[PDB]
Amino acid sequence: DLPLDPLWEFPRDRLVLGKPLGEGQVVRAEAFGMDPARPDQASTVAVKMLKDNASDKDLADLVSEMEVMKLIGRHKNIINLLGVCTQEGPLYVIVECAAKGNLREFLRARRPPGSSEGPLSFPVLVSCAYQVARGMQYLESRKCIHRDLAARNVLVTEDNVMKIADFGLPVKWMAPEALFDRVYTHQSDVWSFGILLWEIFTLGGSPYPGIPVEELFSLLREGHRMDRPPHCPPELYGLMRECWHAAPSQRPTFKQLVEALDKVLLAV
Ligand SMILES: *CCC(=O)N[C@H]1CCOC[C@H]1Nc1ncc2cc(-c3c(Cl)c(OC)cc(OC)c3Cl)ccc2n1
Repeated sequence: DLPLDPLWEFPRDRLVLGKPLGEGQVVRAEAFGMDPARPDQASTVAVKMLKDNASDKDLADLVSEMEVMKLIGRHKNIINLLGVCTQEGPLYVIVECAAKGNLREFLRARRPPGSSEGPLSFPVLVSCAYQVARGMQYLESRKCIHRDLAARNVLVTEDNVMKIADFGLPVKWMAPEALFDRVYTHQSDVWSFGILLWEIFTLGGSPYPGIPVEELFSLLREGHRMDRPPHCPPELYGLMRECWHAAPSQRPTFKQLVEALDKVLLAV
């Protein structure tokens, strides 16, 4: 028995559920009048709900995620909360559905064969990174630490807009202070962003490729980092490397990443 939030409650009978998207449940669905300024207009959305096997605590976690998404509020470059169903029936949390899946798969699927030019230009790739940096700057301004930023946790819209996912609630993405000291800050997220930038300019590459998940720590400690990937401009590699300074205070801020990437896009 949960409160009725008049800012968020959406009628349970305007929500037509569809095929599962992922188990543990999340279900795609048609929503009628998610935009109250076109209230017969239908839209595809994603709906999180509990599986019948779920404890007192599993309900608490879905409640807190719904509550944190309300508090963080709306931005173009995150998965936005759209509505909830809390009354006389199971708890539904309704959010944006992105047609083209996660950014890792978007890029892999758009690999050209061998040495040929692929549909993803330098500016589109820099734009991807720009949009992720703007999303993270927003989440940081609302006191949200992601803790797991990676191309698999960014989703892509029908219009190729980047949307950070799973910010409500992977050693090769983690800052040294997060690996050894279990310390997560905004600057930890900046390390991860560096890794995500590498992923973008390798079109969805597996970071530290070859290198076993047990040799990494020693390579980082000795001051080793991934090499510049083929065809990546030095300006972009230098941003990755700045992200991978050992000292968190020497990494750029998301604000500075937004400015640097902005400068590159203006220069096209
Ligand atoms: C929209 C059509 C469709 O079915 N798209 C699929 C394409 C391939 O990838 C899976 C589907 N897309 C998609 N889009 C958005 C999703 C959002 C969530 C999600 C997130 Cl990211 C979230 O972040 C805080 C919170 C919640 O619920 C509280 C949810 Cl449901 C999950 C899956 C998504 N899949």
